[PDB]
Parts: sequence; C-alpha cells; structure tokens
Amino acid sequence: MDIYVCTVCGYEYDPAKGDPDSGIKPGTKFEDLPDDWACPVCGASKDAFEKQ
Ligand SMILES: [Fe+3]
Repeated sequence: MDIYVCTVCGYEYDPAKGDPDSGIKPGTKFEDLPDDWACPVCGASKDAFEKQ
C-alpha cells in the first residue's frame, strides 16, 4: 500500500483508492501502474512520482 507523491503538484497516488478514471482499480500498487499513467491533477508522468 506504499503511497507515492507527484513531485510536480503534490497529488498523492494512494493504492487503496487506485485511479478509476485511468482504468486503475482500487488496490493497484504504484509499480503496477502502466508507464503511460499520468497525474490526474497536473498531467505529469508516472515517473515524476516519488515514495511519500
Ligand atoms: Fe501532479
């Protein structure tokens, strides 16, 4: 359940929530996000995220 944070805008990727609008069901670990996943708030790449 490791939380990751967008270094661009501060949005938190919370695996317990997932990201349904990008086809990411609740419980999806950060490292199981596709590399084309983007921050919902600011649009930055997955690879702009760091562990909280
Ligand atoms: Fe962001």
